[PDB]
Amino acid sequence: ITGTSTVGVGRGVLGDQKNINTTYSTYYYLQDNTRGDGIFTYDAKYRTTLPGSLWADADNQFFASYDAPAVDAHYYAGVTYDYYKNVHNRLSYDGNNAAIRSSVHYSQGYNNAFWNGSEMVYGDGDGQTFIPLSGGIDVVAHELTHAVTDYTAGLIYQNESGAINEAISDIFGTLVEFYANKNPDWEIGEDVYTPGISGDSLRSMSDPAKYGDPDHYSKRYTGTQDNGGVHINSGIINKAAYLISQGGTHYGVSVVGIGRDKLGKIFYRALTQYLTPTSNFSQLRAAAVQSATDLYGSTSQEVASVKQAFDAVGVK
Ligand SMILES: [Ca+2]
Ligand SMILES: [Ca+2]
Ligand SMILES: [Ca+2]
Ligand SMILES: [Ca+2]
Ligand SMILES: [Zn+2]
Repeated sequence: ITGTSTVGVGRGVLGDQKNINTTYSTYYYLQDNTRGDGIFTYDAKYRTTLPGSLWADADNQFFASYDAPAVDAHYYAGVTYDYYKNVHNRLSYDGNNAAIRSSVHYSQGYNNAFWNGSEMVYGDGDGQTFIPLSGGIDVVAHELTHAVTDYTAGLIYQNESGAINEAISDIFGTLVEFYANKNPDWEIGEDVYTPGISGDSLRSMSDPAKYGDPDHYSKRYTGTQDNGGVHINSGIINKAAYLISQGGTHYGVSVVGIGRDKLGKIFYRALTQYLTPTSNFSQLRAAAVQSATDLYGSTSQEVASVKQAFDAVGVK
């Protein structure tokens, strides 16, 4: 909508107060003019027709419990935008400042969040398995990272390329959580998962096996469920990325950790320069090795650590 850029205030899903960039034209809309060609948040009104209505508010105050999911979707989209721009020199998901659109209040009791090819969509959860999913910065950044992948490598969402596509989103979702630096960790979705249970999440990158996911190639899922195990076999790549960053000895193989910033550089470069729609795990290892070589040199610690990390998870 055409109008002036304004600044509202509200509470997110977890009760935290924050400012949001809005736009004024009769009503105050969830439209942030300060990033690229805009970030726009819509209300799906418990339906599944998308996008819904651009979020409109009478007073620029967003403290109602109904407001909370939209506050977070909008705000964490902005944080994710800032991460790609400031860290990777990437302007929005297409690299050309595409508008970022999100809808909240999708369906009723919907325990999930996803990128539908054009926009973000967040359920409210059923209050037991999930609370509104946009309250998780790693969830927001995970799903926005699928948009980045769709415009770059184009990793097909099935089997190994699919598990890489998933891992890439867990990796950058986690790096975005560390960037924002509020209770960061190497698990996925903990802030919105199971309000009654402390310390759990959907997935762990540091120990995929915690939730039954493989942490080694010899444990790969080879069946047909979950598009050939895209959320299952990602554990193997997640563990490798965790090792590259933090270090550790995994099945007898020692890895020297090089830290989060370098992990982010190597994997962004693999994503955007080397990976293709059909890349398998072994091809990911070669892309990551070539990326680390471009960035730090062929004899570097960084290259040696990438090789050790993939050795540790059985990927040659
Ligand atoms: Ca209001
Ligand atoms: Ca966290
Ligand atoms: Ca997390
Ligand atoms: Ca929980
Ligand atoms: Zn995903």
